[PDB]
Amino acid sequence: SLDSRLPAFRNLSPAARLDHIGQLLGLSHDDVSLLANAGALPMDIANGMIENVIGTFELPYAVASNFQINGRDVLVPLVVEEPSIVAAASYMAKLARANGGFTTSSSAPLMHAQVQIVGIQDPLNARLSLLRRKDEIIELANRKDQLLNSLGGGCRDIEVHTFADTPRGPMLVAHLIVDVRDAMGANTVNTMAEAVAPLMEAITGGQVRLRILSNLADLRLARAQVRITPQQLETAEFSGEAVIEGILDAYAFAAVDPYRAATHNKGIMNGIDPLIVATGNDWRAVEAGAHAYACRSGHYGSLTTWEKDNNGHLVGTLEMPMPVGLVGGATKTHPLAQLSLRILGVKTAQALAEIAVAVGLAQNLGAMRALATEGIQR
Amino acid sequence: SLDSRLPAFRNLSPAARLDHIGQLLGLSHDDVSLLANAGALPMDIANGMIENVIGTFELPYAVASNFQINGRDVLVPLVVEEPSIVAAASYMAKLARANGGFTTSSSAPLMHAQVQIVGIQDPLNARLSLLRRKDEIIELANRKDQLLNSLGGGCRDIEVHTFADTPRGPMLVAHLIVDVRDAMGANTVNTMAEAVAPLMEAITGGQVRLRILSNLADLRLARAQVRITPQQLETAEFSGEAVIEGILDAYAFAAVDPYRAATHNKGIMNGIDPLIVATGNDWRAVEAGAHAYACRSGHYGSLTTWEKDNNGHLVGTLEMPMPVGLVGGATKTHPLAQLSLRILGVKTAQALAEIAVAVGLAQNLGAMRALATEGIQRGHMALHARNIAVVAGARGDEVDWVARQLVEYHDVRADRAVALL
Ligand SMILES: CC(C)(COP(=O)(O)OP(=O)(O)OC[C@H]1O[C@@H](n2cnc3c(N)ncnc32)[C@H](O)[C@@H]1OP(=O)(O)O)[C@@H](O)C(=O)NCCC(=O)NCCS
Ligand SMILES: NC(=O)c1ccc[n+]([C@@H]2O[C@H](COP(=O)([O-])OP(=O)(O)OC[C@H]3O[C@@H](n4cnc5c(N)ncnc54)[C@H](O)[C@@H]3O)[C@@H](O)[C@H]2O)c1
Ligand SMILES: C[C@@](O)(CCO)CC(=O)[O-]
Ligand SMILES: C[C@@](O)(CCO)CC(=O)[O-]
Repeated sequence: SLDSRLPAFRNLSPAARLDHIGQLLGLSHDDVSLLANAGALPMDIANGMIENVIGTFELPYAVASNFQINGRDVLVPLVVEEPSIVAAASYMAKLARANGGFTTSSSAPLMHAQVQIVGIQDPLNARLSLLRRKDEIIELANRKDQLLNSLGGGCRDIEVHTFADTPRGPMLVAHLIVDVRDAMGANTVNTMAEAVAPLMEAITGGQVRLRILSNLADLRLARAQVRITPQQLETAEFSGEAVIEGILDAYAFAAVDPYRAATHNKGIMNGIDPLIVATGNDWRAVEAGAHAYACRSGHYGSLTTWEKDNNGHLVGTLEMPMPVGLVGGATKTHPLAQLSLRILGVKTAQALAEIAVAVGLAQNLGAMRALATEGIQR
Repeated sequence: SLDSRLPAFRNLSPAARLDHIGQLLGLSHDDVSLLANAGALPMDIANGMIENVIGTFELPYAVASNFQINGRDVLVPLVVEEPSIVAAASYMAKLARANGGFTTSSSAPLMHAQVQIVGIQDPLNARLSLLRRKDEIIELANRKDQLLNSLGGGCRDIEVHTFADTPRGPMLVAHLIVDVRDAMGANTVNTMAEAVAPLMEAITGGQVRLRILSNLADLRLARAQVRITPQQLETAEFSGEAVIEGILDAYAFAAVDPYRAATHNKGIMNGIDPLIVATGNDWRAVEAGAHAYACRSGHYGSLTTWEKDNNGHLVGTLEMPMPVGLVGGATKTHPLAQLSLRILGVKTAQALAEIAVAVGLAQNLGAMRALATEGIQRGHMALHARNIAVVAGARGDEVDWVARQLVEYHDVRADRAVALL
């Protein structure tokens, strides 16, 4: 029943904003006081989180309004230093509301862990010997996380890739494919990969080197859609139809020119990374998966798509890797990460991922709209 | 001058760490007070930085030790949530010190402003019309920012690219090449792009669309070098020669497989982004420039290089775009961004950019050395043992006792903190 529209929110005091947020969600007094006074992350907690700590560092904590995800209103916390991001997110979310809001979907929460093996005289043969015994390897990985498996996750499969031409000789690389449920999953699959490497070595006869997740998490994709009508985009100087054509022009620019794509995709992360930070997740992992995926073709291109549908409406998509957690890393440890998660209402990590790509799509739309409607000076 | 070794820093309390830092830099009591107390970012400043603000959000603020840049010791502040990063960077700086530390340099701080032109049937011809009048275009860009020119910057050149066959028809893109001095550059070059847009329209007869910086800042490069000897890399299990070979195996793996390079480059930005955050700079811009640069060849690869020199020593490089500012929005506004700059001692944006690539190179070395020896999990999971305790159902204050036990048994897993609980 949540209403995320938040009229005049942009003009209230932070206290009145905090007040209003707590009314809508039924936030407890303990929850509200986490943001009412500075220092919600005690030094006892901060000193255990990273090394050589001498203090804490604040960034603003904001809430984007209007977002609606498969028909459900959602409030979006965001932590960033740069102006205009929150406004643009909120305004595009407001336009998206009229045409159904954002529509999202996602894959299962699957992470790859790589096991690199050098020194094999017959790596292509060894690959088949490895695959043939994958159940044994899968069983071995799952012994190290009885908890994960009890919750419906765990190692599901193995794939093997080979690299014949390398300055350091031929390389075999096994991928454990692991359902990590509500975790982002890095430590989980790293333990699994370290655990299975000796059996793998025994089968293939090489020497194991790296045992490590891949951040190109292309089995953990999240998807968002948005639709905008010409009427919604009409400005003083341009018809709504001309604005749509200009947005498509800017999109094709990003699609052919990496100099533009880098900036175009930067605007997307302007919307995603602040949500990642606000929920205590690793934003370097999200950035690396985002940009590596944008050039999987060998050409660094745009993560979003923008089209005109058969009705003349502007339709955008965002599909990308989105590894995030509700548990693990620092997401349980930072009190405000827990509060961010309560504000969002998410019950699985994949639901958080779908919100992330919705916000990234909205940020890109706001960026391109502003750039396309800016008249030429004279 | 300054000594960045910080003996026993890892085991001092945050307050005693801060006192030692204060002593070393001659910080004032007011300066030290900004980290000895919560809320250095006042709400009225936070509320004016971004929209819909309802509070602030803290991340830990740390200092990495041992770093040395071109013979000078430097203290490096870092803001991040993930354990092991700061320790690995300090460790690798420690090793680098024995062989001269990090050697760095950087190019002039040049950014591209893009001006996209559509609506012409002759973009190839129009490109030559622009190049013919480039001095008139550069001169008009430079009256728009006369202060910047007195500071030693400004528009130096233009280049012009064509994409004559795109789905939306032909398309011409002019790049202004702008020296932005000590700014990241976005607003400087964006203004200049707007200024030249009607003149380019008149020259080409097309319609200008986007006027915007590029974050693929490949004319704003920073460079770091490091050297490590085999004796420094020996462990009880492994010869230092074997570790160096294992590191080269790891590097060749990143060079051929994008599934590996993504993670490899991620480990570099574990080092760089927290320094960007600590100085109030835009970390999305640095990430976009970094990863897009890693694919410029048409294959997504490693930002660092690792080799064995003729003495058998491990030598590493990092050259990448590094657009950062000492001025510009959050950097002057956030009191702790100003303190970070004071701790760093940097006098130009390029000095800061060179520290960033030194840290990123050190970070990448730290991950690879762990990966090529005992595995990432041993040292990292030990420092992660409190989060594993909290996750497995501790929190409260039994966090210290089960995290202690997890580290004694060298088995930091949720399964183990559960059964210990
Ligand atoms: C984490 C790691 C530093 C543990 O150190 P170790 O192997 O047990 O070695 P040592 O205890 O001898 O420490 C050597 C140096 O590392 C640094 N260091 C190690 N642990 C540290 C800690 N808790 N805090 C601060 N600095 C630390 C120090 O500079 C130390 O020097 P010192 O002898 O003056 O104290 C090491 O395993 C590593 O570098 N792992 C890679 C971690 C990584 O890459 N993380 C990215 C995120 S996974
Ligand atoms: N290159 C990288 O991205 C990289 C590499 C190494 C480490 N890391 C770090 O790893 C950390 C995240 O690792 P993680 O996600 O495995 O967290 P974690 O290791 O802290 O916790 C994962 C464990 O939580 C348990 N768990 C409890 N409830 C669960 C639930 N509902 N769903 C799934 N698991 C549950 C599981 O037993 C799991 O093994 C981040 O701090 C990240 O920065 C990242
Ligand atoms: C405006 C933009 O550069 C974000 C600025 O931080 C994104 C874009 O150009 O698409
Ligand atoms: C350890 C690493 O994954 C960073 C962890 O955040 C980097 C790497 O694999 O090189």
